[PDB]
Amino acid sequence: DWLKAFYDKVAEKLKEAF
Repeated sequence: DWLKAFYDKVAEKLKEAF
């Protein structure tokens, strides 16, 4: 579940970025 966690966490950082 930590991975489902790194997934949304990756789209969040990339969301702010661009």
